Amino acid sequence: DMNGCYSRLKELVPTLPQNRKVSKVEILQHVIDYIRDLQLELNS
Amino acid sequence: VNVLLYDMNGCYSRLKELVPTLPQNRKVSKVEILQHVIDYIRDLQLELNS
Repeated sequence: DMNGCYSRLKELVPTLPQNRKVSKVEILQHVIDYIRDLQLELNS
Repeated sequence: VNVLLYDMNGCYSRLKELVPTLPQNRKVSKVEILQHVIDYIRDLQLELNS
């Protein structure tokens, strides 16, 4: 469900804390930035 | 070279474009988008190091 996915994203993304609140938009912003960071880590 | 900030609508749009398993045209729910995002992050993480 939605809140399980958001919690998992906080666990997986190392720029987000886990147990203090973060806006869901700022969560997804960090997710986008982290996905780009990992894609670049592999390929130019 | 993107450092753009997105709102909620923009975030879900950008995630559909970033995540290769998400169709940019299909009628996917927000929870479905996040489920694909989670599995994709995990795959990327597993490809980083050994």
